[PDB]
Amino acid sequence: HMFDVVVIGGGISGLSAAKLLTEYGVSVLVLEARDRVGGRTYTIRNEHVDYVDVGGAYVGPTQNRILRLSKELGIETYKVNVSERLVQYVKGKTYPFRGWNPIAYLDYNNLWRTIDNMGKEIPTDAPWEAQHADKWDKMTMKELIDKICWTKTARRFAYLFVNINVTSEPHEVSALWFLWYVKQCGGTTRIFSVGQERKFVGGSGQVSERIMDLLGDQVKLNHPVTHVDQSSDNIIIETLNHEHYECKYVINAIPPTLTAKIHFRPELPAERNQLIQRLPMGAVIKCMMYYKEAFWKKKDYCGCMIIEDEDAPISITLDDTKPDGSLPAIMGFILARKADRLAKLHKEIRKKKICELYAKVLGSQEALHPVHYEEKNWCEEQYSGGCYTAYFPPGIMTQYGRVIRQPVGRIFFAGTETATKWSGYMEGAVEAGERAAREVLNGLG
Ligand SMILES: *[C]C1=C([C])[C]=[C@@]23C(=[C]1)N([C][C]([O])[C]([O])[C]([O])[C]OP([O])(=O)OP([O])(=O)O[C][C]1O[C](N4[C]=NC5=C4N=[C]N=C5[N])[C]([O])[C]1[O])C1=NC(=O)[N]C(=O)C1=N2C3#C[C]N([C])[C][C][C]OC1=[C][C]=C(Cl)[C]=C1Cl
Repeated sequence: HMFDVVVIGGGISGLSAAKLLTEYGVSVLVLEARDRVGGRTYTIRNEHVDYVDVGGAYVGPTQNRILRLSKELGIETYKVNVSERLVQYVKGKTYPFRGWNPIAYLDYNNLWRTIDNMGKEIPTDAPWEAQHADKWDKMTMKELIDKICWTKTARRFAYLFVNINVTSEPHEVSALWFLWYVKQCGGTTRIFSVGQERKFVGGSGQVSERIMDLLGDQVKLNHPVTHVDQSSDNIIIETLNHEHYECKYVINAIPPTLTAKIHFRPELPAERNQLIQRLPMGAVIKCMMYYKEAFWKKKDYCGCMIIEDEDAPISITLDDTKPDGSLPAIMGFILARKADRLAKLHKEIRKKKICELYAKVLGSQEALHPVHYEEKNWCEEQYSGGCYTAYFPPGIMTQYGRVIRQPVGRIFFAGTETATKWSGYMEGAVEAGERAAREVLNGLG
């Protein structure tokens, strides 16, 4: 019942906070809505797959927080095999290699150059302060692309870059925000690696699980927080089943839209009440297709494909075979408006649709005979809102966004949507948690 801090939510962010706080001898309790920790990271384990991340999986270099943490937790990593030739799919046929129009590629990298130069103006700690904030916030990321790119290849190809990175549609997202977003990953280069990718040996879900190991029964599953009352020195916290917990500080560690569902006494300041209200989550279905053999490797196909076809389920693919070569698999995201559209469908109908995409992208009959299939659809995510992260619609960043990680009395704000480096990724979840934890620490001693 009685603790120094309560952490709302036990994804990587809430758990990171909790662990640091624990390192300093602070009494922490974690209330977590689900019957598992890990949130948007989730490793399904079953005899068909051994294990598989249906959520966040990939960590890059430069991402030292989650690397240091996982390493401490005793979790190894492995290099995602980007073995052979990448395949792009455009306008029916398919092309193997780099990106093939001159003037259009001169357009290509000019766009990524511009996006970065534009990045320079935007303070990562406060994008709302950018000299050109207003112009850029009013502006949709689609019009920006159009205003910059002279050709429709670049333009089209860019839309899909936006799709892949923020699971959303260009017309729906603030230019300011997107430009910030990329910048805060180290810019165009880093974010989307032409490209040392890694996954955790055994699942990214381990990061959370192992911290729950450290915390024991101070992590409470099936405890969705519904009220936070702050009005009297001791903070009373209520969960769905009308259990009560009291503590001296709170750390909100759940995404904006979800924070909005909690009842706050006193109310959150009007400004913030609006912000958290207006950042929608993105939309993805993550899909692992399993095959008896790694047939794509055999045709010198990497197994990673960038698909920019109108009516094709999957938009981007990666090989996902185990580090030793057992249980060959192809991981694909079906995302943004495609996710919304195909979410309706039965799992089995997606599986067939997907298989025949692969058949004709890979020109192989064996793509039609999967051995097993796993997917989580994150749109339909009650305790997540969606993946990978929250986006900013136009004008929102500057109307309310300033207040994005500011305390209210004794309530502090974590969650990857509040990081200033790799916001939206597992890395960002850590940065957030830890930052929030330290904030609480200063509010002590
Ligand atoms: C879902 C997802 C997917 C599908 C995918 C992915 C992802 C995801 N991602 C993202 C991540 O995951 C995120 O960011 C994170 O995780 C976040 O975290 P946090 O902050 O913590 O949050 P969460 O998890 O959610 O947690 C929370 C918690 O809480 C709870 N709750 C709620 N409510 C409540 C509660 N409690 C109490 N009470 C109440 N009230 C919940 O339940 C939870 O638990 C990712 N990430 C990373 O990092 N990585 C990755 O991968 C990922 N994934 C995405 C995608 C990405 N991309 C694409 C990029 C990368 C790259 O890729 C590539 C490259 C190259 C080529 Cl060629 C290809 C490709 Cl694909």
